[PDB]
Amino acid sequence: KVFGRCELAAAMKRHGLDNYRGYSLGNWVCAAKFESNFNTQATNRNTDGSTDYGILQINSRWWCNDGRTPGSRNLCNIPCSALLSSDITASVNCAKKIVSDGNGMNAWVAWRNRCKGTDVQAWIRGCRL
Ligand SMILES: [Cl-]
Ligand SMILES: [Cl-]
Ligand code: NA
Repeated sequence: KVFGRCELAAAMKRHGLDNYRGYSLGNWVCAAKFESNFNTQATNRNTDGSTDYGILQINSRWWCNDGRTPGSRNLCNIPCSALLSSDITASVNCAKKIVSDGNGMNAWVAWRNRCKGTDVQAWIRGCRL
């Protein structure tokens, strides 16, 4: 599923991401835009043989099991394919664990490089929340 900007903002707000660990909704929408272009089916292979999955590009070395990242952990306790669903519940629940692990949203390279320090509220402007 390819979300619209406001559709995703509303879905994320319902799942508890607005101000989760102090990150306003605009941060999460900005990260999803540049991580996956709002596409739940996005996958990208990393150099080290791990793969990033879904709308927030969650990495198989630490967070989900894809059966092909040797010596990886599965801290979110899910198969990585669950992160590609049109239902973002699995992605959001895993993201809450990642952002709580000490490094905040710096875990997402695109957030660090393209959202951090910008006017992220622009990403929810005009939406009905
Ligand atoms: Cl915001
Ligand atoms: Cl933080
Ligand atoms: Na894994």
